[PDB]
Amino acid sequence: MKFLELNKKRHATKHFTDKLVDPKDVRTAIEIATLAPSAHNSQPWKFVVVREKNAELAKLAYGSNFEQVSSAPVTIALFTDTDLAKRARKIARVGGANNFSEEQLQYFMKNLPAEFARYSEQQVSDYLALNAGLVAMNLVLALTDQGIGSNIILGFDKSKVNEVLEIEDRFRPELLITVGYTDEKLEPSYRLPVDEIIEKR
Amino acid sequence: KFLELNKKRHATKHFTDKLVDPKDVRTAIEIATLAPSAHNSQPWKFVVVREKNAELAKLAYGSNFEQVSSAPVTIALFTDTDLAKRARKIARVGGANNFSEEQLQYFMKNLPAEFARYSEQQVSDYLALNAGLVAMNLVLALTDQGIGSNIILGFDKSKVNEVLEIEDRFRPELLITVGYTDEKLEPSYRLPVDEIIEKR
Ligand SMILES: Cc1cc2nc3c(=O)[nH]c(=O)nc-3n(C[C@H](O)[C@H](O)[C@H](O)COP(=O)(O)O)c2cc1C
Ligand SMILES: Cc1cc2nc3c(=O)[nH]c(=O)nc-3n(C[C@H](O)[C@H](O)[C@H](O)COP(=O)(O)O)c2cc1C
Repeated sequence: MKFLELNKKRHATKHFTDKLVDPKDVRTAIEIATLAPSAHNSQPWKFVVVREKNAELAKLAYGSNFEQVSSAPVTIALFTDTDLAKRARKIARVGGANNFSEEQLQYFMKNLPAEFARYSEQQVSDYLALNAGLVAMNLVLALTDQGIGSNIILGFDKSKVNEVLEIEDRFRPELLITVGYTDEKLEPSYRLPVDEIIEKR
Repeated sequence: KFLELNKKRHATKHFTDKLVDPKDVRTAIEIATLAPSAHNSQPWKFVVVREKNAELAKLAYGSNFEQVSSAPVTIALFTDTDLAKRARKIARVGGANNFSEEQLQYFMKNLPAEFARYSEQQVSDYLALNAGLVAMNLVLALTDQGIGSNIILGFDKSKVNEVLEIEDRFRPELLITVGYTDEKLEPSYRLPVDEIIEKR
């Protein structure tokens, strides 16, 4: 019904008008987006709202991503926390006894980190990438709900992003999300027929 | 009213006996896959488990065992580890009816070439992220239909293909239990927004 309607108006936006994007709207969209579930409720994410370093950042984008990042009034660099033990502890420290029982606090302070310590490098890397996908989706929908266009960009030079945006190396860049109002009518892109991608077991 | 939809999505762990209509599951999946994906590669497979649940449940760790046993449906979400094959599938199925000359060549030639250059980790991260995008959309789609869900990462990935009889080309990403909920759930904790935002 109404969620279908939201989805039909989300498009990959590549050309933006000059209309200003209100930081109150960006903050709201991000606050809705983080209601997203995450494995362990680890919420291992950091949103870097770029309004000043856009031209610099754009030099890291490949092909036509260069023009998208240069023009977009806002780009949100989505980072994930590669120190999953510190991320669990952060949740315990910030939430505290006002949000958590003693059992829950021990879990985030000690149990969970002990679990994370036994993850392979691929397990960690997949975990962060997956949780970034969950929240990135919620974010673009939240923007769309406010009438704001966006595009998720993976074609950029991840190795320079921390340096350019002055973010601790503990955080790795996952995605750039350009944010702005759209200067062109767009058509829905192709999706496989649903019965093509469903299996019954 | 997206804020409101989000506020009614919860991690649901105990379900009522109300049946889950296969039509609703199909519809939620159809909406979910409106999700964007990198390159529009849409590298997903949704395995709707209605008959093999008890056996699937043995692969799920700790408290997840009971969720997978109890849920009237679990959707096992797989990604396509053969991305060149996925690109060419899109081109085959979509065809001339959906794609221009240039678009067809992009999916049959250019895209598989790009995929060939990715490291093993890059490929793993690509499938994981795309799974997260669509899993989020599925879970909201279900919510919008009054249906509860929980995403489960705590399961034995090495045995899911054998148990569910799914070709090894596809790798299990997540189990998503689906059913109507039997308890008042309160929202779980989220960090204050100004704690997860930097300005640059
Ligand atoms: C990727 C992911 C993996 C999850 N894995 C499990 C799990 O294995 N066992 C479980 O009981 N819940 C699992 N969940 C549920 C989370 O604990 C839950 O979504 C989180 O605590 C946030 O609370 P909320 O969903 O009510 O907002 C998982 C959720 C996500 C998104
Ligand atoms: C994970 C992901 C990565 C993407 N990377 C790029 C990119 O590198 N460059 C670009 O121009 N668009 C990028 N996009 C846009 C995709 O091409 C687009 O989302 C996809 O074709 C689906 O189209 P739609 O969102 O309009 O439905 C990306 C989208 C996703 C979700």
